Amino acid sequence: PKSMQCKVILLDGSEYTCDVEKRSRGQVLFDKVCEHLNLLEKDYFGLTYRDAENQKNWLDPAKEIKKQVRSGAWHFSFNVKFYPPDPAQLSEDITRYYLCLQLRDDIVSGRLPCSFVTLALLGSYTVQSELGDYDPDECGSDYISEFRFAPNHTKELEDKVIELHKSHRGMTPAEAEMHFLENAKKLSMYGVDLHHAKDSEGVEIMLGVCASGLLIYRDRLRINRFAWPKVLKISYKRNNFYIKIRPGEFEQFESTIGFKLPNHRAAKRLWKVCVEHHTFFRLL
Ligand SMILES: CC1(C)CN(c2ncccc2F)C[C@@H]1O
Repeated sequence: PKSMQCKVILLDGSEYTCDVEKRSRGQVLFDKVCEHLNLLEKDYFGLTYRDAENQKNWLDPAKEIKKQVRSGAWHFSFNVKFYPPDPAQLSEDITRYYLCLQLRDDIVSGRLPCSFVTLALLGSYTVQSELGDYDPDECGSDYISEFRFAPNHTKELEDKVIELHKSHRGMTPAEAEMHFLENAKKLSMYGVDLHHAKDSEGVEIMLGVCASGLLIYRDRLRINRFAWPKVLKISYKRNNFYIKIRPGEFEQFESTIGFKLPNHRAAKRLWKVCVEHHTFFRLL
């Protein structure tokens, strides 16, 4: 029974290696990674892989791995797929811990924009969880942490992390991680998956997929929002993605809204993540 070597980048930046039978479904690999991580609340998470042009796709746990990675290497990342709108309602601390690791990379990568003060507050809770109580011995007036906190580190930001870290004396790691999450969950781009597109007039927009629905960011005009319960059908055709905005009160007809994506694969990818979010965030 022939087995393929899998390499998975974990949210701590380390590499997990395992083997699965070459005809394995994505769930087989995901179960092995989640067991390695002691993760029970697995529904929020998934595996990604970089495609024949370094774009990230979700590995579908119900489909053969080989029919997804196709000609590419069996190399994956472990990631949050569905960002819980209220992380305090997760059953296990270790789930919150992995969500913190994902958010820390969302912040350093700049996918999750963050004010100076929130960068320093989030950083202060991470230091508290990892190192425990502030120690002056591990920090002179010239201290720079090993912790990556932000897309662009400054001495001012390092100083503000230390100032806030001093305020958290006696805080336990689960407690610090919950405070991290209480702040992060409020950020306007928390759990927003952004996709480049054009409106029906060729004007560049971003479409954001998240728990609360689909976001249109036209930038120069406004930000339109479609709560999932106002969305009846999602579809793609060629390079186009369409959303049927259910007819409101006393309106005769449903309404359909169309977008142009970079290529057909980018339309299919946006359709699949919307369908998955619609399903997941209907069951809350
Ligand atoms: C500053 C934003 C929130 C908006 N945005 C846009 N990018 C290109 C075209 C149009 C846009 F709206 C990037 C980011 O998501």
